[PDB]
Amino acid sequence: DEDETTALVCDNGSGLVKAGFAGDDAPRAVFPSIVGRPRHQGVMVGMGQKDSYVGDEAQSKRGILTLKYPIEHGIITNWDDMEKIWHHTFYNELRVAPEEHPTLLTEAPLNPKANREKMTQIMFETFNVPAMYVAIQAVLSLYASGRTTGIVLDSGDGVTHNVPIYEGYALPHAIMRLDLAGRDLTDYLMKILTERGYSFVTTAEREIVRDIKEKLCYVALDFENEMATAASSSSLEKSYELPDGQVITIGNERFRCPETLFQPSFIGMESAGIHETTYNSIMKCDIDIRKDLYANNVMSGGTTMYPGIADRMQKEITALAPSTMKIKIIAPPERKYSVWIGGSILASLSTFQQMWITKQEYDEAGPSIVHRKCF
Amino acid sequence: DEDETTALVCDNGSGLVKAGFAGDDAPRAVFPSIVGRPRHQGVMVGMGQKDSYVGDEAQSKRGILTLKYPIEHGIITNWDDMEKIWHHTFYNELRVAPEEHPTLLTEAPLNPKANREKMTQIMFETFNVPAMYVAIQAVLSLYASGRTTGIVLDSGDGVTHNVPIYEGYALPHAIMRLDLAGRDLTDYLMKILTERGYSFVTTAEREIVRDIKEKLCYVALDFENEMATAASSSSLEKSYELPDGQVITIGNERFRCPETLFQPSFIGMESAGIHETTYNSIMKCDIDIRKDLYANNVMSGGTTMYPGIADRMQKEITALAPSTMKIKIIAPPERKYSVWIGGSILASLSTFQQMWITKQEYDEAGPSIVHRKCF
Amino acid sequence: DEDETTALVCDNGSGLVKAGFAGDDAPRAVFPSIVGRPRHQGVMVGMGQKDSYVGDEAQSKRGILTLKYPIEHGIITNWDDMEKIWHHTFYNELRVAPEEHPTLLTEAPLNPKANREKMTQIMFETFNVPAMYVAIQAVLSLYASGRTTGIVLDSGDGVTHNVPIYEGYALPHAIMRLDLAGRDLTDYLMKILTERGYSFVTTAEREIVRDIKEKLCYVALDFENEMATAASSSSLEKSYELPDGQVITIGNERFRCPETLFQPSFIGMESAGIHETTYNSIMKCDIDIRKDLYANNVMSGGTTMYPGIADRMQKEITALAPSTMKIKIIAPPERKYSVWIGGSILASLSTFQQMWITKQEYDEAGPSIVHRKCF
Amino acid sequence: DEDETTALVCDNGSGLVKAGFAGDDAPRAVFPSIVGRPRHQGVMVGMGQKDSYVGDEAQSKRGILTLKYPIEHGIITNWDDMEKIWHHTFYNELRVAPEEHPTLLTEAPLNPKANREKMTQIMFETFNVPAMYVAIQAVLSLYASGRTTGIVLDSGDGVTHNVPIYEGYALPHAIMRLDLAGRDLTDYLMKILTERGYSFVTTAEREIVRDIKEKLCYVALDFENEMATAASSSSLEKSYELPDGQVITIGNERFRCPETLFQPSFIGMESAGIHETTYNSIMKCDIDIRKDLYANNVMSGGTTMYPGIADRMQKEITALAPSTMKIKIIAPPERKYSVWIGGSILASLSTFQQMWITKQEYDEAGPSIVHRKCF
Amino acid sequence: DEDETTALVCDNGSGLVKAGFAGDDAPRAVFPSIVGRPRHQGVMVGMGQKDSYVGDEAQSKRGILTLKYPIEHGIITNWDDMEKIWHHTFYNELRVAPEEHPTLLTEAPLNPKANREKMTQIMFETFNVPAMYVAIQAVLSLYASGRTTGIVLDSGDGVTHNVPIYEGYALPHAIMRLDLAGRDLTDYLMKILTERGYSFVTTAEREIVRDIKEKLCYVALDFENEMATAASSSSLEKSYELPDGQVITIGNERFRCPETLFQPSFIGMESAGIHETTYNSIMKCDIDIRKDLYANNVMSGGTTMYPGIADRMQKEITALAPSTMKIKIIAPPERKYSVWIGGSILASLSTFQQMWITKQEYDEAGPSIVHRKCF
Ligand SMILES: Nc1ncnc2c1ncn2[C@@H]1O[C@H](COP(=O)(O)OP(=O)(O)O)[C@@H](O)[C@H]1O
Ligand SMILES: Nc1ncnc2c1ncn2[C@@H]1O[C@H](COP(=O)(O)OP(=O)(O)O)[C@@H](O)[C@H]1O
Ligand SMILES: Nc1ncnc2c1ncn2[C@@H]1O[C@H](COP(=O)(O)OP(=O)(O)O)[C@@H](O)[C@H]1O
Ligand SMILES: Nc1ncnc2c1ncn2[C@@H]1O[C@H](COP(=O)(O)OP(=O)(O)O)[C@@H](O)[C@H]1O
Ligand SMILES: Nc1ncnc2c1ncn2[C@@H]1O[C@H](COP(=O)(O)OP(=O)(O)O)[C@@H](O)[C@H]1O
Ligand SMILES: [Mg+2]
Ligand SMILES: [Mg+2]
Ligand SMILES: [Mg+2]
Ligand SMILES: [Mg+2]
Ligand SMILES: [Mg+2]
Repeated sequence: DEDETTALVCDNGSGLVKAGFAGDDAPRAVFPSIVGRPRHQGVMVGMGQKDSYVGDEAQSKRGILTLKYPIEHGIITNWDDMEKIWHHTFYNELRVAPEEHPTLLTEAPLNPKANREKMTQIMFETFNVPAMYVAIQAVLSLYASGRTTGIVLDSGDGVTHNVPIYEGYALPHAIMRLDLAGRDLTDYLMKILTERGYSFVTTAEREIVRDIKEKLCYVALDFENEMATAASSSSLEKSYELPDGQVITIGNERFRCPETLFQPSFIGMESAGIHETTYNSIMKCDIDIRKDLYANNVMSGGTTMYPGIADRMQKEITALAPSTMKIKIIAPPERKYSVWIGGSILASLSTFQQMWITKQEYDEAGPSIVHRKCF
Repeated sequence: DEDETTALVCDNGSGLVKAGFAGDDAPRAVFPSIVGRPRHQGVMVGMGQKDSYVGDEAQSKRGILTLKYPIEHGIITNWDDMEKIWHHTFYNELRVAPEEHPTLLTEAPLNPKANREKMTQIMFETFNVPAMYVAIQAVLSLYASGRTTGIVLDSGDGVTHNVPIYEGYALPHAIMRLDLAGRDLTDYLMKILTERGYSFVTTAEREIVRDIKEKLCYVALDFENEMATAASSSSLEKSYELPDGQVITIGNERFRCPETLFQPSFIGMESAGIHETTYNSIMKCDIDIRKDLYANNVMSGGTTMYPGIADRMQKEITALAPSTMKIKIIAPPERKYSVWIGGSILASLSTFQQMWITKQEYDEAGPSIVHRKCF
Repeated sequence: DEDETTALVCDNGSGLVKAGFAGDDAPRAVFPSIVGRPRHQGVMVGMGQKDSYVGDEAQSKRGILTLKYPIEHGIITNWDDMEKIWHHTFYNELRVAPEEHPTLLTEAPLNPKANREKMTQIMFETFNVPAMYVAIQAVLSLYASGRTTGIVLDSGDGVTHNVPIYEGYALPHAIMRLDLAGRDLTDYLMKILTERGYSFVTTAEREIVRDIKEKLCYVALDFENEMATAASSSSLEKSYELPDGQVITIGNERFRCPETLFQPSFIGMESAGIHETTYNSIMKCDIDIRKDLYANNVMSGGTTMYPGIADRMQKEITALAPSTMKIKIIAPPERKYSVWIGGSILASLSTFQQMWITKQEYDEAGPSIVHRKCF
Repeated sequence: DEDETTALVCDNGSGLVKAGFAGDDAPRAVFPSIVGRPRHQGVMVGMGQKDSYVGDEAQSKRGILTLKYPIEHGIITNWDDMEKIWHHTFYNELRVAPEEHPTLLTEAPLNPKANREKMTQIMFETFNVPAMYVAIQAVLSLYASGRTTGIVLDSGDGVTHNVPIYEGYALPHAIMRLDLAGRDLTDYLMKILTERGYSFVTTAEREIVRDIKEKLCYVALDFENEMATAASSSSLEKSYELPDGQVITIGNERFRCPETLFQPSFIGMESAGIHETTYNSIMKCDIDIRKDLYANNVMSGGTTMYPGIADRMQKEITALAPSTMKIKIIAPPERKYSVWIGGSILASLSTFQQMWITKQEYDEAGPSIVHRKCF
Repeated sequence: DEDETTALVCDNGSGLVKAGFAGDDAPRAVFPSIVGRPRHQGVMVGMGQKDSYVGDEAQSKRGILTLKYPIEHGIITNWDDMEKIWHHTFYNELRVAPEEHPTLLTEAPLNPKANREKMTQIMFETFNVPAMYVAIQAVLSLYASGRTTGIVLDSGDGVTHNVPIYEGYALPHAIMRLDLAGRDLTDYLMKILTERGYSFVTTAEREIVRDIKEKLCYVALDFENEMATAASSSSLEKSYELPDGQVITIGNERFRCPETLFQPSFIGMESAGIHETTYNSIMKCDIDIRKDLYANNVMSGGTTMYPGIADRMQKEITALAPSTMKIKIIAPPERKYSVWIGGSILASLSTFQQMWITKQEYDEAGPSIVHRKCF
């Protein structure tokens, strides 16, 4: 802390929560965010008569308690129950009071106005923040790696982004709030397993099936060929183990799951497509300036990690876009941390002290002000 | 038969088997499907030294022989032993060879892939089907009553469906394979009887307790009030008789049994709820097109018959769904026969001859093909 | 005999012996089985210096020689001395060698294992049986009258049975080896006579008092009333004559003697009761299947003949068992012959030739084998 | 007693009664529970003209008086006559009035509702309990040994349990009220002795044959091999002595008796099987959480003591359950006392004072309330 | 007498009569019971012209008057003539009127019903008994010596008993009315004397020969050896004197006479045997309870006194009965008085006043009532 407090940073992405102090490599503490209640009554009293919350222990005990995601698609529907997640985050992982160290809140772009004003009140009023700013998901990634120019994609468990940013300026013509996420992607996985005869349907049950994809999955550069080849032989079949109960085998569904990200045709919505999506945003920008963006494409966030993301993405973007154009995915191994890390850099980079807002100003001004001055 | 054979239809639901010829009102022969063996040895020889199978006679003699359901949750685990059920159905009830008259097989949606390919081989190879198609449970109901547009629910002894179908098209976003059934519902009944001091636990024993619910049961429009009122007085108590052994009385447990269908909270799983379930499927459809579905809701199948199913279902759907919306259950007195009857209409409706598959094509193509072209 | 020998059948019940050839109405020769020695020495030599055995002549000469029952409660304690009974039976009544014509042995169920294995050796080794099978008392009755389904009671001079048999199968949950018999019943008679001032105590003496009951006795539908009414007047008193010595009169003890069969309370053991006993066996059967047994109750054997057995048995079974249930005693006038006759039917009913066992197989296998394959 | 009374605990299992004060090692007084009347009249008057009850002295004098078990399968059919057992227990063994020291009642789970409400009235009204709670058999075991997590089996003389409990919570999906017990197991023993030629049939007679098994019996890890080996030689035969009358020898039936517990196939019911039974309960639990239960299996109660219970149980559970899974029986030498001891811990563990119920509350509320708040 | 009369007790065994007042050591007056008439006419008149009766004087004058035993085997055949015996007993030995002091009648168990009802009338009507009870021979012995538990044998001049009694209760399964007595035993003596050339045959003649056995006799532990040894030498021969007429010598027949009691093989009836008899009664009792009876065997009555009764009885009971069992004869030197003395104790032991019956009750009720309430 010293004479002047460090900059506390909190990710609050959608399902995964990242927290910590001023610009520091890797977040101080990471844990999934859930806060449900136990399914039914237990005979014992006073030994286990206490609620399981905020992942971690609650996360470990999946079977007894149903887990609920407080926020969907980067939108907080739960609100009040969610606040405890921050409550747990501040005391424990950080073990610091909200009023002392300034914290950077992170909010997904193009979401209801209410979420940002109300979020401020919860943190600002209940926690009397010493200094705070509602951050934008896509911008922070740029601060980290990828220099200061390019297009960033941060598909997550609830929300995905594709915002074009040139130099110190970013054009708002094609932000692209696609209704896709690793979470719902997981659901598709649950439905397809029926193919293998496995059935999963519950909050904890979903948790177990979730990650299976992380461990097992291929983007497949030529997709079409993959189904015809994988179906032909075991090759990519391999195996995985399901906790105690059984041993599951991820047939050729192992590579088809990732495609919905690329073309929701399988899921059922033709609204967007990753190779088709990244392209539209870049087109709705100055025709003269796109070269800097084509070669500055950087993928950071969830699903980005997915095995071979850059590979399929790379070939497709080239197909639709004109030749003689240099296109790169600049996908870093440290990706997925852009939101917290990049944000941390901005927070404790001094000379940027004025942008942060605190007590007094907000009290004299309407909740609209906190939302104002943000972009 | 004539110059060209009629269309033989076979339900093969899960526990109840329906069979017959081309689109004919009501199925030709109905009987429960079981095929277990006698519990122990009998001294007599040659007079009773023959196995009791395929319900009917086997069904009548419940005490001496344990009955097993060859398929659970619309999933065939037994496979080979089950085939005799069809064997008995073909010779006796229909008394027609499998090679001559074309038959429509019925299969529950979102089940293991293996069931459909393997089922084909058994019927296709062992019976050399002249023509056949693996049907879908939910679709056939629409063909019968309810016009050509709406949402159908066919809760059965093993599997339940809630698939939204608009016009000649159906959206696959929320089929809903709930893990509920009249059968397991029966088990709950067996456990609650302990309340009255009655104990039942065996295949035949379950059979007797099974149907008791059919004879005695109320959905209860306001449930909460029912326990408080029914417990207060005898009113709904009435009575029932148990074969020779005693006379049982279905206390206030008479109306509580049906609720688990509505809210498995009592059974112990919070995954689904009828009023909550039907709603989710409709929501996961085009926001603009839902009105046709709200007013075209039709319930056909087991448990649907349950006294007052439409009543409780009706009021609850209206509560969660927005006002000014017209919702109906279009529950027909002939329901439960949609699978066979509706199917029969499709089978012998001509101009649909090409969809049916037969010998030669399958032999030249992999078992995958029979599974293919189906949806 | 012809090219292939007929089926010789031997009852060997407990005190009464029945023998004969293949399924023939009524047994070839009947006589009580005893084989004791003369009480003391006679002066004459060579004219009467020969032992009196195997009833008949020995039976006629009761005073000079004490008679012993080789088997008690269907259990052979004497063993070796008993074999002569068969010896006499084979040569004389049947006048056929044991090695030629195949014979069916009869054994009481739930008795020591030794009796059946040892019995085989005596007949199998000493007599080299051409073919034989150790039969079960209760089963044979079913073959005769009573169809193929029901419960049979064969109370005898040593052993009684109550085995429930459904169709070609019989459940072993409640065979019921009650420790009751007409013989010991006789003893009760001897003790009660003291009431009338008559004293009997010896093997021959017991023989005379035995049968008296057969000639004089009433089951009494309302028992309680009988003692109060019979004591009031002579009515049922009537009379009987005792060979030469005196003329006895069977007071009201005439109807009380049969009750001990129904309730050994008088004899002194509360273990079983006929009305209470038949009921327990049926209850320990499938709850669903009991109706066939209630209406198929058939009494065959000793004491069954007793005057009015069906009458008292009839009303009582109805009292404890639930109403609306049809119960019958199906007591045939030819009863008591079920063991031999029914058995004879099974023996010479062909197509049942494989079950019979003979020389060679037993020699190569242990005595346990003869016991095995039996049930 | 002091200023505040200690916690009196009463087992009331089914045949064996345990009683005592607040959480104390081993129960204060143990004795079997029976309360029958003498078989017949004795000439002497005023010296022995007094009834023999509540085991102990009554138990010692088995021949003269028939003993009846007031409760079967954890179900009280006798009710009123049974109350004296508690009457004897309170005065004598404890020698304390029911109104002063609070007592914990023990009731078998999944039994008629009436037993728990009526039991309360008898103790609550007739004894005006200062404080009481109707306990659950399975839960208490957990409190003692086995930590706070696992699956417990407490097979007894009338009722058996297999309830899965995780942490301070227990799932009710598979409690498993198997219709098995040490008592009925004894009956099987009585029927098989006929093999050795020994006959037993009466309340006292049963008592003598009962315990014989305790003294002589083997679970047999490979069963099949045991019959083939034991029959081959005397080895396991050994010997036992029957009071005065004779000396019995427990042939190879010594190890077969325990199997019916494992597979009632011998008894005649295929409803359950120990290795098959423990498995089903664990399966009907969260798929993710079962590891804690597999390694936390603890057997406490009757028949559990049976020689080698853990051995056979151990290998079989491992066979059907998937590999790589750690399974233990955590069978303690002090087992069988879990019901009383574990219960005593809960009773006198303070901070659990509110759960106990007393006078006033029950009087103002219906008997349903005492049943309510229990689980 | 005082304000309330003492309890008069009358043995009336069979040949010997015992009489007296309330529980007093040793009977007040003892004398054999006979009442015959003089053989022929005497010339003298008025000096000896009076009948000789009721033993004593009549007994002294054996030659002139033939003596008749009014009762045989504990059965009164004479009836009317016998009453004078009581007539003489009441006036003379007791010198008290029958109406004043209450008296206890003694009756042998398992005798004709008539003897007990008719006996009541004679005493009750002719004597108007102030209070009376028909006692049982065997029970009274227990009251005296031998505690309250055991088996008693009271072989007498006409009747013998072997009734097992446990605690205040006695089981009726094997009372054992053996047809043996010291009297008939005497006859055997008369016949064997022919061996020595002595002839005796008349009522008085029998009296003289009777007692000779009392004075001279050995039970002989090894019997067989005794004939072989005694015949070898004079040893046991010794001598006796016959009144005036001659001096007889009891050769080796001295020890053989007692054996018939043990085995009537010599007399001619194989019905019973002392060592074999005591054993059967104990066996026909609860198998579990026999130990108390084996060690509580007590012999009281006639022939019991016989020299060495306990010796032979002791070794033999041990031979047939299983080892490790403690058996005793608890034969008291005061035995033979159990019937009167033991009875007297019961009579004047107060609190047992209700059992006694008197005038009024019997008059209003049938003679059957006096017989009723007795056991
Ligand atoms: N290495 C990985 N492989 C596959 N999927 C991943 C991987 N890492 C994260 N994910 C998925 O990314 C989603 C969350 O992404 P992310 O954007 O990083 O979190 P947040 O939005 O909370 O900041 C989840 O559905 C998760 O399963
Ligand atoms: N009229 C009825 N009332 C209550 N339950 C019924 C009724 N008819 C059928 N059921 C229940 O419905 C289930 C089988 O339903 P169904 O779907 O019609 O058969 P299937 O799946 O074999 O085609 C059973 O559990 C049965 O008990
Ligand atoms: N007609 C009858 N009336 C009374 N008792 C009879 C009659 N017939 C046979 N009994 C009795 O039945 C007993 C023998 O019965 P049974 O079973 O027929 O013979 P077994 O066991 O030798 O085959 C005897 O005690 C006999 O006295
Ligand atoms: N050590 C033992 N060996 C074999 N059986 C035993 C042993 N201990 C108890 N049993 C049996 O367990 C049964 C009673 O068990 P338990 O559950 O402990 O009593 P309760 O149900 O009354 O609490 C009886 O059938 C008894 O014979
Ligand atoms: N001391 C004795 N020695 C041998 N025999 C005796 C003795 N005392 C009595 N007896 C015989 O016992 C018989 C009468 O026995 P008891 O039972 O005592 O008399 P009661 O039946 O009249 O009561 C007579 O035959 C008598 O001779
Ligand atoms: Mg993110
Ligand atoms: Mg169906
Ligand atoms: Mg018979
Ligand atoms: Mg217990
Ligand atoms: Mg006497």
